[PDB]
Amino acid sequence: SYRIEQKRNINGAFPGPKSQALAERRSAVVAAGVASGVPVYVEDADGGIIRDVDGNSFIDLGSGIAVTSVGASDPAVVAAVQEAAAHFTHTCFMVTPYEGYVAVTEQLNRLTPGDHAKRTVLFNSGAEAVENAVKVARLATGRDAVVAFDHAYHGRTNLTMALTAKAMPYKTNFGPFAPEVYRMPMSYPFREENPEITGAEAAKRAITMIEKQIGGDQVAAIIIEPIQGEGGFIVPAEGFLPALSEWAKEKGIVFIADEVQSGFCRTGEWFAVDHEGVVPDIITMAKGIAGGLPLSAITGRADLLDAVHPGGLGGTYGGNPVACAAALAAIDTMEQHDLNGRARHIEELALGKLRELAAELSVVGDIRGRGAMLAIELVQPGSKEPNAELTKAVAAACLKEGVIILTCGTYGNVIRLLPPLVISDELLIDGLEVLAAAIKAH
Amino acid sequence: LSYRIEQKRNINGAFPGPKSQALAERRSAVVAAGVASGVPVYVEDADGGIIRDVDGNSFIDLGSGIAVTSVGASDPAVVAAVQEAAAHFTHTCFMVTPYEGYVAVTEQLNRLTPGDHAKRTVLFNSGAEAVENAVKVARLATGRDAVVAFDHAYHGRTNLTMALTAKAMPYKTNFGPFAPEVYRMPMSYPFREENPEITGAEAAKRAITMIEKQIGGDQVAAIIIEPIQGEGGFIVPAEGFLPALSEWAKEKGIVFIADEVQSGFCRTGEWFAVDHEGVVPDIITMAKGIAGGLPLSAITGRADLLDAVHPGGLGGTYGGNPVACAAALAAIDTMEQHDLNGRARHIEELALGKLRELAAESVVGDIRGRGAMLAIELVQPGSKEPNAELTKAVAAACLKEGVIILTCGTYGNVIRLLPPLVISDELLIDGLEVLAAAIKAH
Amino acid sequence: SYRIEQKRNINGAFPGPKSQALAERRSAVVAAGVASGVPVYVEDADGGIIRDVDGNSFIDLGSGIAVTSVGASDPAVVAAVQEAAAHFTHTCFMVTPYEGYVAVTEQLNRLTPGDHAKRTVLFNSGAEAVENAVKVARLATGRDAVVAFDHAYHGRTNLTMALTAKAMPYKTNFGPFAPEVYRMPMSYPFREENPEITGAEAAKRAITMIEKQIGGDQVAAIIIEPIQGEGGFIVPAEGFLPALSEWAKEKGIVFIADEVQSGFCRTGEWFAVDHEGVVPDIITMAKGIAGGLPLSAITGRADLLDAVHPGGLGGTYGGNPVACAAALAAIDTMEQHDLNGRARHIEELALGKLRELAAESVVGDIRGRGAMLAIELVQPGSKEPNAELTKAVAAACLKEGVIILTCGTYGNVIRLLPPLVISDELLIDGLEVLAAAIKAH
Amino acid sequence: SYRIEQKRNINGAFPGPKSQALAERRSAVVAAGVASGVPVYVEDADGGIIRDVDGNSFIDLGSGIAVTSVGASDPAVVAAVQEAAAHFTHTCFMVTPYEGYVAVTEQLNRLTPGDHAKRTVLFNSGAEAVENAVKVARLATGRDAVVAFDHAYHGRTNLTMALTAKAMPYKTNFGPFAPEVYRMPMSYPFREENPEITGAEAAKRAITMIEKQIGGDQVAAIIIEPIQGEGGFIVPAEGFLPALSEWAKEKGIVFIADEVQSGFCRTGEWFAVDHEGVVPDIITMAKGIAGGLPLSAITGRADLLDAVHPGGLGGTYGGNPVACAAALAAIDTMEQHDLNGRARHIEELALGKLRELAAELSVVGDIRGRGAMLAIELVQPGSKEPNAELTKAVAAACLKEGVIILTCGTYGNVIRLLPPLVISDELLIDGLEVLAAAIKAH
Ligand SMILES: Cc1ncc(COP(=O)(O)O)c(CNCCCC(=O)O)c1O
Ligand SMILES: Cc1ncc(COP(=O)(O)O)c(CNCCCC(=O)O)c1O
Ligand SMILES: Cc1ncc(COP(=O)(O)O)c(CNCCCC(=O)O)c1O
Ligand SMILES: Cc1ncc(COP(=O)(O)O)c(CNCCCC(=O)O)c1O
Repeated sequence: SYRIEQKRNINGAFPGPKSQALAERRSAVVAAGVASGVPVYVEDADGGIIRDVDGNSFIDLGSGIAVTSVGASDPAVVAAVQEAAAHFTHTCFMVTPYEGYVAVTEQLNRLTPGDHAKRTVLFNSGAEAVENAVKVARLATGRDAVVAFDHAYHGRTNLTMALTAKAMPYKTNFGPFAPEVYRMPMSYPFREENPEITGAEAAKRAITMIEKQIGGDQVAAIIIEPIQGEGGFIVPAEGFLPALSEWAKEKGIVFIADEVQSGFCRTGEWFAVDHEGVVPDIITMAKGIAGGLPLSAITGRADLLDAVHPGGLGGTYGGNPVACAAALAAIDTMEQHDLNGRARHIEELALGKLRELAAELSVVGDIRGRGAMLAIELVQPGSKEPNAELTKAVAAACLKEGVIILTCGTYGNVIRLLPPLVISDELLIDGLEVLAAAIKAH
Repeated sequence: LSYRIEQKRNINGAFPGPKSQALAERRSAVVAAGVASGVPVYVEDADGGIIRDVDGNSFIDLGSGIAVTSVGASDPAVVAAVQEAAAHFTHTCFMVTPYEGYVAVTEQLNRLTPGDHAKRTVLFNSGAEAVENAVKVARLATGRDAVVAFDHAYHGRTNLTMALTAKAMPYKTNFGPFAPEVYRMPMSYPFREENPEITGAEAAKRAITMIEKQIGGDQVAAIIIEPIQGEGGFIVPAEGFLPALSEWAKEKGIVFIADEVQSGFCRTGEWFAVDHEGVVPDIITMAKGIAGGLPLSAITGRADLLDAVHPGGLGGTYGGNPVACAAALAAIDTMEQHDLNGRARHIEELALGKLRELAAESVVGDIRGRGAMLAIELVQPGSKEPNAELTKAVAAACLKEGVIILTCGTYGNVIRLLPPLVISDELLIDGLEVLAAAIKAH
Repeated sequence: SYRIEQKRNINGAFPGPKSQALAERRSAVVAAGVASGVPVYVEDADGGIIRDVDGNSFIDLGSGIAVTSVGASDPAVVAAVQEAAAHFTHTCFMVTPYEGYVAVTEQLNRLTPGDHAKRTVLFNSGAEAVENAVKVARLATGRDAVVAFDHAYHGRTNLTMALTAKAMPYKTNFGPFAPEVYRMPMSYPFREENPEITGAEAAKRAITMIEKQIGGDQVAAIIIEPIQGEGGFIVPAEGFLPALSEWAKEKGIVFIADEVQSGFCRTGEWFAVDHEGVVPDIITMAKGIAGGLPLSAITGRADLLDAVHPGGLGGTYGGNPVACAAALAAIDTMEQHDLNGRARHIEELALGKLRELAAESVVGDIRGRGAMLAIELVQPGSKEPNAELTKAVAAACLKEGVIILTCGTYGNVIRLLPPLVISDELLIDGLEVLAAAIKAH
Repeated sequence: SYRIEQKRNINGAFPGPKSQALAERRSAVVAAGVASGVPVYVEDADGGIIRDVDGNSFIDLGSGIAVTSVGASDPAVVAAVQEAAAHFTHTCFMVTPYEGYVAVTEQLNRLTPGDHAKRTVLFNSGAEAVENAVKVARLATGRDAVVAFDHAYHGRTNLTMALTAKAMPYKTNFGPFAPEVYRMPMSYPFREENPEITGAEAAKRAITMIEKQIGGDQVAAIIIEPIQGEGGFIVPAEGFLPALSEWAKEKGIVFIADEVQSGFCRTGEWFAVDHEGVVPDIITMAKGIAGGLPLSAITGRADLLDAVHPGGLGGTYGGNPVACAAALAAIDTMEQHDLNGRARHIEELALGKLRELAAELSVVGDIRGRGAMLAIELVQPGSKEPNAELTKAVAAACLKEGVIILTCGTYGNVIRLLPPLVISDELLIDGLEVLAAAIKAH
């Protein structure tokens, strides 16, 4: 049940007048480099629709980059936010604490993998979350080196840039970068030089390399996205993540899962690591956690997090009470409406339609992902060379028909589906039809 | 002015009370041990100058959440704005689907920041993110590496902002290695100058010569400084220091970044602390007071600098959140409607009055600050040696009597007044009387 | 013509009494970690022999890690050192200059590849040379990032550690390391996941990765050893180096060849890059340059090196006059006795005997050029490394009076680095002892 | 007794024809930037004379930057070199060891301060020596941070550049620099803002700053030149070095004395630390050690040096046998001819003549140093402002008269006397007369 009509509806040309008016204002005051993928301006976002200031209704297949999984306007979240704001907007937990912070931490304790003793701290952005996971790994182990992987993306602060693989646009001319970061090869099945390589073997490759080029006893943390997001929704071969987890335990290395994009029901489980039952030492979270309000978290082993001295982790806004109210509601919606189930159902629908399309075409290199985090990697016809041209084209074509869809990938050639998990089957099918049509058209 | 909850100090028996204790018990099972709070009671409502706890106790708020809730923790305008905006959409990610709130906030910041030259703005979530982004811009725009920060500086808890921060405990210990090419230079700190007669101009020459000999002016991307150093101890530089650095920075092509995260938005009696001396920074970093408690931060700077950054080079997921933007517009509106600059100047007069009366009745080393950002540096009796022990004592004493007051300083010996600017004279005086009684008592 | 008898001769058990005496003195005063691969102490080294203080004569198949290519006692070098020392040991070129420095510089200008304008600066160690190449790349280009490769070795200073791939023993617990260094995959034919990969394709793999993870216009320098030494005498597939060179030129990136181990006739050409006619923008040199005296150098494009401001490059000892005399003599000997030719002849002999051994399995790969050759040892019937056999063989060779070195990322490569003045007779004797040792284990 | 006539003799204009011929050759093949302070080319250097290729004889007041303390042509060194080279030029100690290495190490053990267990490793340059001291400190303590001082100079590798204070010409455009290096204030009496500050107080200032900005238990090493060379022959106030030493011991920090310039009799004692009886944990050496041949060393506590794993420290050329023969001879000459005594005698003569000059003038700011490591800091007439102009002038004037003298200093305004210790009284006086005349002339 929704608030605004859940149907795709484009009334004439866009951007419309009111959108154009805003663009004009924008170019006088916002930095030129801050671009938007979409030229229309939101007035309402709800269920699977973005409606613009000129009354056009677009299908939302990005959920704000995997943020509004509960929908951009979940009545529970809205209510929670409205009520909390009326009491106090901020007191800074480090100064005067409040129940919202604790309550959220209780939930994250419960929902994260593993049954061992865990603790949590809250911050605002995903970047902050990763920054804090690495601080904890470094302090708790007494070691320096952090290993990240090819195709990794972890943020836009200096260290998270360091941890991020792709240079354009995230890194160029923003260094020098935080030291003692090392990059290791990823399990990326579709582009392995030896297509027969298994996950275990891909892990052994990374491990040998870490051991020869750093030494296991020198590494503070291994940080990896269980499904790499911006890198192109790369899902590692079965057996890779457990092999890294087991080795990390053996060498005393903190294993950090970055579940900022993949966390909170997005993949059909509470966390992407749950597909393989990997139990990380620390997990970084943001995006979906608070239904669009700015909140992020790390939850990890009590012995690691409790090692940090008093006042060593924190920030001003972190664990904001309005954001916390949002999160508690958001999580509540995830449970009440079985969004894990909704995500699994989306996978079935969408992989269905996408595989039908593969069977007609050839420009479709690889279809992959889990739950509501799915992707199609587009290639040059008859080879494996990347096709970023087609990818830009298809996004634009979708936008023209009233479907907002995101792209990604190291080679710029991956279309990603990140619908809100509360999307209706009707809308999702409509979106997929538009997408399918667009690919065939170019 | 008019408030929602009774604006009187009122402590009903022992605290923490039962409901606060119940929350502390829940907390210790789920929140990291290191995340400590200065205050053992839990907020239910925060409004005007009162923090009221879950057990009905009403404390005087002399910290405004570390200079965040300048408009008050429950300004009706902010609340209304938040409530309305949340019902439309919580988040779409400005980099994907843009929205008026972002543009409007940017319009305001353009207008209110110093200088009449072309300026642009980008929005993020935390102060740390802001500083991170100011430095990215300086580095990209100038093509240089080095960034100079000062003794007693504080800029944040990400790896780079830790690098920029001077004090190691608790902000840095065991969290490195730190981002490279950061250099530290001496501050104008009148009360502790080895030559008490040194002028601001001379203090600037000292820094400048040192920068030139140890880096070289043409190698420095940015000089970053807090016009009044916050966590360092509300250190106000001698008159003539800031303009000398500004002038030299212009001469050498160095971006001059004013970190106005704590001092910005009326806190000091002007819109920005740099306005006291008419310094016009090349970039200014903002957060805290900007959005009346909601999580928002910003950089506003020369258009030619900010527009230099390539498309998609600056950003983030949550940044410039629409609910936070609504809050900011309302917060700024309240600052104008109720002349909080004026209120801040009036607070300066009242508080510096009472504090100087106390000095006249010796443990009071130095009284300093501007507006609603004031401090008393406490020393050992009859000398200049720091007195952290008395400082902790006084803060505890004040808490006991129902006044929440913050401390800071490189040497742990500074009591800081950061009341909300909407505080009543009656409450402020009560608070200052309690503070003055506490100092005399220990 | 040699000075000491060029025959292998072990008189009983070693270390002998005089060597033992020195070991005892050593353990009181030299840091415990500073270990030597050989337990006997030199008194004379000449041609292909190391003779110890107890009169034992070992075959020298390491030349001091590719340093004494002209021999550890070339009469020309000796004479030149002796004469130059009697005039002055040092004045510091940056203060009072001297002909020796200029002369050496003239030679390096001539002997290095390319006909473009080149300039040179002199230092002491290979690490210093690499450090200074990178300084020049960084200043000249105005960029930060430097790319090195898997299996690289470039030195023991903080930055050259940073550039070096292998952590044990060169890096462990010595960081944090100098920033903006990126590591890229090497062309290592024997261990490519796709055995059919060509040099051109290996280059494209590296180039795409550099471009995606740094950006070509952000890279100050690409630094590579034409034949990777400590990494295991890895020779890249044909077409790899020229591809990197061409791309570097396209993107304005300084291409640094590290010819510290491979330079000066060691591979059969003046420089290892000459095999493929690659012309580097800067080349780093040490080791063989001065017949054992401490000297190192960078020689590169005049426009790059002249970009550096006055007094930006230097050091105290650098371009020491005694070392310079030694270098002029050493280079002279390389020409007069055609050591390039001697090196090529050594390749023929040694690859011959090594391939015979492969016939009759533990021999994974035989590779190298000139007097820089290697055999990579593997577990019987697979490609798994065999460091155990490698240590064993080295020890077995030592026992029989042959000093031979090991190397490799996986600790499983026997390397031949004989002095280029070695006699066929001695070399064959050494190779027979080596072959015997491999068969024995 | 000497080999070439020990008298100043300039025969007409220079550079002469043969020198000019070499300059012409040079400019085609040596990098432009590699400049020499002297335009004539050496043929022989012996005792206190540099004789050029055109037969001119200059007084040598630099000893090759404090290298040829025994003279540039000590017969013992020459003989030793000649004999050693005939046996073998190099075998690489890590491969095939040799007596020369061990013997040198035996000497350095004996001559360095302290009676505790010590060990030594040998390298080639001073930079390499400092690099290795820091490796050891880091590996042995398991900590990262290294503190160096204002006016410090330690070398031209990336890390030793990091450690070095002055940017022109040593650092400009050569970064980014090795991380975790922190800079602390030096005891520099002549330019202290409080002229009455004691060495103990200067130490406390550094220590409090290290403690507040890094934390003692985070610092691997404190590295300092007992007399700062390139920084301007700055001699710290009495009590500074022992204070740092005592504190380092308390906090488990390796105290590294960089005696590369000041070591081996240069200051009138075997090492400059011997003036105050400071016993360093490691000491770095080069220059004088081997009478002009390239050799350098670290000698320090056995427990520190032996902590390094097998093969962790080394290099190809390091501890070269010809250089070792030179060293054993050089050290032997230092003892046989009591160069400590000669240095002390030089101090008396030179400080005498320099103080006479001070009494006539005013442009002489400060006279300082010990032994044969002495300096005069030149200032603007009647003030303390630096006088680099006069300093360059005086060096050129001295050169014109046939006296080669060096300059240095953070501010470019210090004349330094680094004569070889085997210089005759007659020659030294002649040189000082020329210098005194030059200062009076400009
Ligand atoms: C996997 C993963 N980790 C961290 C982040 C960073 O989170 P925040 O932007 O700081 O909240 C992300 C973000 N991904 C979306 C890309 C946004 C952008 O700015 O381009 C992530 O996926
Ligand atoms: C001057 C100044 N700059 C940056 C910050 C960082 O802002 P955020 O806390 O990341 O939003 C601050 C903040 N100061 C409050 C100290 C925070 C703490 O963790 O103790 C600042 O003052
Ligand atoms: C290729 C290459 N580059 C630099 C070096 C360093 O030379 P120096 O030892 O600094 O003079 C080297 C050195 N190779 C020998 C390494 C042995 C060791 O363990 O030090 C090199 O090969
Ligand atoms: C005090 C001190 N420590 C180290 C060095 C470096 O020695 P090397 O030059 O690398 O052997 C020095 C060197 N000082 C001479 C400066 C000459 C120059 O490079 O400009 C030193 O004084």
